[PDB]
Amino acid sequence: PPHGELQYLGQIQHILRCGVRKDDRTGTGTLSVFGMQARYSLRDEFPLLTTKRVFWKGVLEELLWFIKGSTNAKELSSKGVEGDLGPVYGFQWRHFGAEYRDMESDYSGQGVDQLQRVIDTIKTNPDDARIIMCAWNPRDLPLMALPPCHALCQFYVVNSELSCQLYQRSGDMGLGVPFNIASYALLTYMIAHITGLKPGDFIHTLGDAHIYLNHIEPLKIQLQREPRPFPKLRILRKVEKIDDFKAEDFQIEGYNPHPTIKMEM
Amino acid sequence: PPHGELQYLGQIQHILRCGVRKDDRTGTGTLSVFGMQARYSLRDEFPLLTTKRVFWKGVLEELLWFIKGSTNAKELSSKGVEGDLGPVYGFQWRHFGAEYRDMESDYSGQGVDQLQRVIDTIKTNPDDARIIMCAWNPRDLPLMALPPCHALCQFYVVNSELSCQLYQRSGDMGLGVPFNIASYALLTYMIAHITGLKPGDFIHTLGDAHIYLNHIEPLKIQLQREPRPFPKLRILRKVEKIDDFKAEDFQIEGYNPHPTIKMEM
Repeated sequence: PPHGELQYLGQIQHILRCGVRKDDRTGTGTLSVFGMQARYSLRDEFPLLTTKRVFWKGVLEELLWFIKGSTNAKELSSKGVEGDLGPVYGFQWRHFGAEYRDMESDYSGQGVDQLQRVIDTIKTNPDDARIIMCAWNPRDLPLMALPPCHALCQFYVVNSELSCQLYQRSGDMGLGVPFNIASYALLTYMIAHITGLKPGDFIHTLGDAHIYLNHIEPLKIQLQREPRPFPKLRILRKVEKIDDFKAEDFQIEGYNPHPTIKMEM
Repeated sequence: PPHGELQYLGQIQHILRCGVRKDDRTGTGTLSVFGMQARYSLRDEFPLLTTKRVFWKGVLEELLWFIKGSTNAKELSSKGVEGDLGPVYGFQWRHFGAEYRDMESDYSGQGVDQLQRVIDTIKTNPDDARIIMCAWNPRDLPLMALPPCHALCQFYVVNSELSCQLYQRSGDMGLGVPFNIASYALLTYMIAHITGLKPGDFIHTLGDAHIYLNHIEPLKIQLQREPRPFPKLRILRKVEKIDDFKAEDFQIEGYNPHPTIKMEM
């Protein structure tokens, strides 16, 4: 049974070999392929990539900040990772459809709590095919009426196992993708924990899968590296509500990665 | 270069072999797998499956009916495939967000024309990563505020080639999937024609990919059949607007399928 990380490495190689030159909205060049998918088991292991050191603390702290529904940058930097960030992902997760005012405003009971709704739906009908939440790039919101989402997460339950599929309309393969694999795998562990299920698979699906030109050389070196067995993720405490999770509740065990690779943002 | 239909057949086989028993909302049993993807080239061929005869006339007539924005069942049966169907896919495509009244009402300039917006976006910025349209199951609309979509189509342009990715949150592999491959591949040919591009790939991505229990025996027989080379699709007329297409503008050439397989709906 091959290491799950071989999928990521195969995809990078495929884009390098077969990808087409295409510019992003900033005009920076990429190599691009449309339509990709990879499946990472969450059963007794956690897919934090090992062919380079992934910044786990940032993954964990950022996700917890999303879950809080915060729109304050300072609330994130203080953890070690003015300040008003607008209706970012967290606000959309917990207060979907609410008119954003101030980051200091009170949004209690305003908008749709997509995150709690996913959890509530898992509890009331685990077979439901509508267990979905979506997020938008904030810049899209005033651009047009009813802009399309940037990403969606669909959840699925069978045999007491929770799976999650993340569809992103575009994915930065060098910098963004490894981080997001960890991030949504972590989210699935949290939701599984809350709903009394065990984690199953995390499936990552992309529209425009691209590599920035300045990431090509570092990525070619990363490809020469053999994956080490994935670590495990332990939740150290019995937790009842998703808002109750804290960074100290989580422990990554046996993470043995290759050295950090810097990719220019 | 293997026949594209081998993907569909491999997926069916995988679900039969590895799928888990799971009930649909009607309580009818299925075998289910979460997360699938397949890529069908549209370059000089058209993916109308050959291991069974697919009803091309129904695909073509239904799509044209969607494009019209019609909510009248009679307007479809009359082509050979009371009558008020509600805010079905066509209404959502052309009048997204508009309050549905009567199927005889006048919706001119009401709602967002998602379909024309996709076309307009392809023409104004083919690199845009937001070239997306979405559809909802009508039954979901009064269920909750802001229900998630049932399907989305993302388009992508590179080297003068148009590709389309259809993500459906669930897919009936026996009956629905072959029909939808033809349907969205056809939609991509139409949009490509309108925008002066050539068709590239159609990528079909599923959340809950399932086979109904009563389709298992027919599908096992279908698996014994070797695909014949895909047919071609010809557009017979230069057409300028998507609303101008008629069924007579299209010609399937060299379709040589195995016999019809009946699957109980």
